[PDB]
Amino acid sequence: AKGPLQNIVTWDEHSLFVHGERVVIFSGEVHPFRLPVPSLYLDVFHKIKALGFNTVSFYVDWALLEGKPGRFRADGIFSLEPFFEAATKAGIYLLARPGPYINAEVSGGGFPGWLQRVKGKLRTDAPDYLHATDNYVAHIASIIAKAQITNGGPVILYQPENEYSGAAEGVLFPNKPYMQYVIDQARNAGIIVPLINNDAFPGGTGAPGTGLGSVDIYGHDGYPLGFDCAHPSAWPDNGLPTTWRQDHLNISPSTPFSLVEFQGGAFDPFGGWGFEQCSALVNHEFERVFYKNNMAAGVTIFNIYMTFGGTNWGNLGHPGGYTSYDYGASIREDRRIDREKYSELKLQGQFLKVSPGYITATPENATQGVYSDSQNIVITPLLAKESGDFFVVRHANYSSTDTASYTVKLPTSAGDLTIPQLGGSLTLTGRDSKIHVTDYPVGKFTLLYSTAEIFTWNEFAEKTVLVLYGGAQELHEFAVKNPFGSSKTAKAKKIEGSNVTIHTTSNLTVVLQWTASSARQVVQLGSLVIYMVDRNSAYNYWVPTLPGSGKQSAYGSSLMNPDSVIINGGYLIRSVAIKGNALSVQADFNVTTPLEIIGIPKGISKLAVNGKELGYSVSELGDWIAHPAIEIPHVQVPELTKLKWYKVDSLPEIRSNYDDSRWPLANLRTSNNTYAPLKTPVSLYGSDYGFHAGTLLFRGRFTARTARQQLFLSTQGGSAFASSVWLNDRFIGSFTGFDAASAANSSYTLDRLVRGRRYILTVVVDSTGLDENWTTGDDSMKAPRGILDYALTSSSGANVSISWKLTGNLGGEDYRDVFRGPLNEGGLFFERQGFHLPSPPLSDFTHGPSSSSSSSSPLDGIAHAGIAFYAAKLPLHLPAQEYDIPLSFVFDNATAAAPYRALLYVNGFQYGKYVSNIGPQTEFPVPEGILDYNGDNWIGVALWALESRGAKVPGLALKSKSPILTGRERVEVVKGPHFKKRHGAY
Ligand SMILES: *[C@@H]1O[C@H](CO)[C@@H](O[C@@H]2O[C@H](CO)[C@@H](O[C@@H]3O[C@H](CO[C@H]4O[C@H](CO[C@H]5O[C@H](CO)[C@@H](O)[C@H](O)[C@@H]5O[C@H]5O[C@H](CO)[C@@H](O)[C@H](O)[C@@H]5O)[C@@H](O)[C@H](O[C@H]5O[C@H](CO)[C@@H](O)[C@H](O)[C@@H]5O)[C@@H]4O)[C@@H](O)[C@H](O[C@H]4O[C@H](CO)[C@@H](O)[C@H](O)[C@@H]4O[C@H]4O[C@H](CO)[C@@H](O)[C@H](O)[C@@H]4O[C@H]4O[C@H](CO)[C@@H](O)[C@H](O[C@H]5O[C@H](CO)[C@@H](O)[C@H](O[C@H]6O[C@H](CO)[C@@H](O)[C@H](O)[C@H]6O)[C@H]5O)[C@@H]4O)[C@@H]3O)[C@H](O)[C@H]2NC(C)=O)[C@H](O)[C@H]1NC(C)=O
Ligand SMILES: *[C@@H]1O[C@H](CO)[C@@H](O[C@@H]2O[C@H](CO)[C@@H](O[C@@H]3O[C@H](CO[C@H]4O[C@H](CO)[C@@H](O)[C@H](O[C@H]5O[C@H](CO)[C@@H](O)[C@H](O)[C@@H]5O[C@H]5O[C@H](CO)[C@@H](O)[C@H](O)[C@@H]5O)[C@@H]4O)[C@@H](O)[C@H](O[C@H]4O[C@H](CO)[C@@H](O)[C@H](O)[C@@H]4O)[C@@H]3O)[C@H](O)[C@H]2NC(C)=O)[C@H](O)[C@H]1NC(C)=O
Ligand SMILES: *[C@@H]1O[C@H](CO)[C@@H](O[C@@H]2O[C@H](CO)[C@@H](O)[C@H](O)[C@H]2NC(C)=O)[C@H](O)[C@H]1NC(C)=O
Ligand SMILES: *[C@@H]1O[C@H](CO)[C@@H](O)[C@H](O)[C@H]1NC(C)=O
Ligand SMILES: *[C@@H]1O[C@H](CO)[C@@H](O)[C@H](O)[C@H]1NC(C)=O
Repeated sequence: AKGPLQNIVTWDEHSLFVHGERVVIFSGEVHPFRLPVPSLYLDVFHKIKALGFNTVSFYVDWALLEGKPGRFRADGIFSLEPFFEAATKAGIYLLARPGPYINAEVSGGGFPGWLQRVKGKLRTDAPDYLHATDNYVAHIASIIAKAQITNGGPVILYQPENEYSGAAEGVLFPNKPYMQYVIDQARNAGIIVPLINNDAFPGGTGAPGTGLGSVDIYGHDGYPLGFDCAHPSAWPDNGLPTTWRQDHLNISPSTPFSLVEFQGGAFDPFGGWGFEQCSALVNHEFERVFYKNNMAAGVTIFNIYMTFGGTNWGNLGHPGGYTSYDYGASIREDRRIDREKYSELKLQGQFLKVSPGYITATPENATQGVYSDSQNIVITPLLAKESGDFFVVRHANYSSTDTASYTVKLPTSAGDLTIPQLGGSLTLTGRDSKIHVTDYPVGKFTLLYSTAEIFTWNEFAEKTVLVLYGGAQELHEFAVKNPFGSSKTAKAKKIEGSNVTIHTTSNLTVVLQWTASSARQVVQLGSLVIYMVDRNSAYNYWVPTLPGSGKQSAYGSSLMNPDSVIINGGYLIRSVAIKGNALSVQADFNVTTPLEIIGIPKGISKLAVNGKELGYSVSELGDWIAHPAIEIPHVQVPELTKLKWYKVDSLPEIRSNYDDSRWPLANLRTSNNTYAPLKTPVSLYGSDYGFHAGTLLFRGRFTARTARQQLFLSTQGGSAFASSVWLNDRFIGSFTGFDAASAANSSYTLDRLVRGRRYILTVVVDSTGLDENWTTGDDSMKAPRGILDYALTSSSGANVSISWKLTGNLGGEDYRDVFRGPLNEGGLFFERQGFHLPSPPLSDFTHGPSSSSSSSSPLDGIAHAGIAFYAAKLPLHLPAQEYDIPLSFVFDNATAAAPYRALLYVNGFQYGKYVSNIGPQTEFPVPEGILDYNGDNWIGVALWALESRGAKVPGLALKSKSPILTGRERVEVVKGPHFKKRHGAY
């Protein structure tokens, strides 16, 4: 760490500077590879920009971009260019986090499965590991380098590595040569923006001052609330972080206090609680108490992990999670922004971006009974000589759901005051926290104090507007230094409301008291207009920024205090633009509402909403009240059970005529897997043969020595895997799986054999992904998939040899679907043939009447253990131009039903792994873009019946959410290749 390499993005003890402007970086985490629809990145960026955020943080997943060693590929849905372009179009900057290790609840933590064949320890300077990363970093860091702000792009910060924060016993840590090699790779590829790290906790690793391997800005992470979604109302003792200001001063006082990942939800395992329960844990209450507690410590680079989670499509996830990555985040997996936590987060983002005095105020120790007589609240001051103070108030027991009555005694430029000055008590209701301010600048005006929270303010050409809010029934008071200019006759004017009271002192400080309610109060003081609302009304206000000019026009006039228009109403305001005398608004509506526009730019006299001009009413304050057309239609979608379903056997391997001459031989007598030394005479680890994704199959030949033999089989597929075994066409048994099992020891009897005859065992082993590698020196990502051990013995105890063949996805690292990437397909027969792709060869399938013995529907299923694949055309004709209509596939989980596993495919993309006996996911959202809302789709369901009774899907339906009338940019269908007969398939 030796200072900035450029002068566009710089820093000091208090903040980043971008183009010379101090800024609070308020960022949301988005992972481009979890939303493979390029034209929807702008939708999510619009939703994050509207929170008041200025930045997005993103991972890149190496395993998707270098599935074949030596062949980096970031094209099509894997290109970052549409992601960068959308950031520029939205006016969002980016923190790039390309790893190589990212963790991220993705398969291998980002490491491609061929790292199982690297002997050295991962995330160390073992040269076989280091040099295995070089091609990926050279390519991805040069892509990121071109997108830097120094080249006119959105990238302002780069993170090397990920939570490099401790190691296994005996392993060098921190390994400074390792850390510096990782930095050098990025610098050598042209990264010149500052480097920021993300220590898992405040351990000091890589901080400035630590020499070799140090980054520019020390960052760390925090997930205090934890992940016990089992008990969403429980906030445990000592869960609130109380040491981070002092830890920051101890570790890196020269750089901004940075939380590079702060909890925005929780992951959820197989057999978990579901993301709705996680969103109830990490809810709006969590945000206002815990996020304001980070403001109490002066955070000025603050990223919320996750803000939009997306989906672990195409097997990209790790075994510790399932298909959904909704995360309980403020933006749902289907991109809806109806959770209350979204609107609460917007209040916080909009506050910070108009409050530059927050940056240079000094956070001090938390206090009790100092800034209030009350001991039942804790107050943390951020103090400044003249630029304004901030006071973060919480219950002393941070978990408390009680209501507290209090007053405060705060320092001001007019001396210390007990507030309310006009009588009465403030209220702090359960799991709330507030920021009170003193000497807060509002343009030319100054708030001597305010107990109500600030949503936004701006100086418009004819008035200054300030929007303040409280929770309902809270009494609040604020005071404005003489707002009347040289006038010694001017007075306050009540415009709306009958609750606000106003008292003016001899020096013309105006003191206003009001009790928040659903009825807005509005008072005009000179050219200052204050709108006083309750919190639930403030949730519906928006502050879109007015564009500048040129390529960077969407970044507006500045990052802090930008030129803006204030809009009351709407489910989303995406943007505003001026053209001539017209203000054009892009907006989404999920319910009817008026729109009230506050702060009309000079010279503008026309209004348009989503391209349609409309009139408006003008208020005495010059606000516009408009009533755009909002029709929310009934939507009908096709019944999946009435589609024309086609079926194909996807376990032809067990039929006596099956030829496996094309299958890879499992004949490697040694392995480079140093984490799981071989127990078997040949490797039966998928990754040793190039198979890293999805289900594996093994075929073991033996000659019977006795009529009865005993088979021991140890399989490993990752948490919640399963495995099934046949002897020729005879079902032997399944390990049916559970949340806590990543491997299984099974024992089976192979009876009634003909001595001297050859038999073939077919063993199917699912994989739920490769494990993460969070502890350096513990090569846990190298945990293999397949058969760990076996023993076949005759009835006299003799050992019986087995010779093996195996497969995963056809081609292995020479994977067949370059468009959908290296992990989308597993090894099941239908996948290997490409039968999951659009327009499959229906002559290879069967069709027959549902509920008949010739049924080809997944609703009728199969009457024996085995695996079938079902395909159907799903035409959709929905009004996607005008409406955002989220669609999802829902499986009915019938309590008494034989266990099965299913895979969901939509136009060739795998969009769901359903595990009927483990759960918890039953609803599988699929985005527009992957689905064609005005054309033919192909839907696929694989059904793996684990028990000899067989299985069926009890119910399968397409579900829609309420249509949202939308002003988004149009969604283009992703052009995934259709089926084509594969040469060399088996
Ligand atoms: C449809 O519908 C249906 C109905 O009808 C449904 O179903 C269902 O389902 C469910 C769910 O899935 C289920 O339940 C489940 O179950 C399961 C199973 O059970 C069974 O088994 C068991 C076990 O066993 C074993 O073990 C033992 C001892 O060990 C023994 O004894 C035995 O033998 C066995 O053993 C074997 O195995 C093993 C394994 O492999 C081994 O080890 C050994 O050696 C051998 O091998 C048992 O126990 C049980 O039992 C019991 O029960 C029974 C009944 O069944 C009975 O009979 C008995 O007696 C007794 O009683 C059985 O058997 C299980 O597992 C589970 O459990 C859970 O849960 C509960 C509650 O609920 C509890 O209690 C427990 O404890 C557990 O827990 C857990 O989980 C939860 C949830 O999630 C939580 O909350 C908690 O906390 C815990 O957790 C943990 O674990 C897990 C696993 O388990 C995981 O996952 C986790 O983790 C994760 O997470 C966390 C958060 O929280 C985090 O933190 C972590 O992380 C980490 O990591 C990362 C990365 O990776 C990093 O980064 C970071 O940093 C950190 O953080 C993660 O990982 C934790 O760990 C349950 O129970 C049931 O069953 C069913 N039912 C029927 C009727 O079926 C379905 O689901 C539906 N579907 C849909 C689609 O929806
Ligand atoms: C169209 O899109 C809009 C978004 O633009 C969607 O609107 C959102 O819809 C969601 C879902 O319904 C709403 O969230 C849920 O809100 C309910 C209702 O509570 C909220 O509103 C009432 C007013 O109607 C407030 O009084 C509530 O605030 C009190 O309670 C909360 C605790 O629930 C507390 O934190 C507050 O401080 C406040 O407490 C004060 O009053 C209470 C009650 O008297 C008093 O006891 C206390 O002492 C204080 O005085 C709150 O703002 C809420 O019940 C739901 O929560 C429960 O579920 C979630 C899990 O989902 C848990 O996290 C939570 O802990 C509860 O168990 C939700 O929060 C959301 O507010 C709403 N947003 C807006 C902008 O309207 C529409 O749904 C979309 N429509 C369609 C058709 O698509
Ligand atoms: C801090 O406040 C919380 C919330 O009021 C308290 O947690 C309650 O604790 C009681 C007694 O253990 C439980 O029966 C309730 O279920 C809890 N409620 C919640 C929502 O979790 C807590 O005890 C207080 N802790 C301190 C240290 O006094
Ligand atoms: C095992 O590692 C050696 C280097 O010692 C390398 O030559 C070989 O290619 C590796 N095997 C596999 C199949 O990757
Ligand atoms: C399987 O048994 C072996 C002993 O041969 C043991 O080492 C291993 O832990 C067992 N695995 C599981 C999942 O029980």
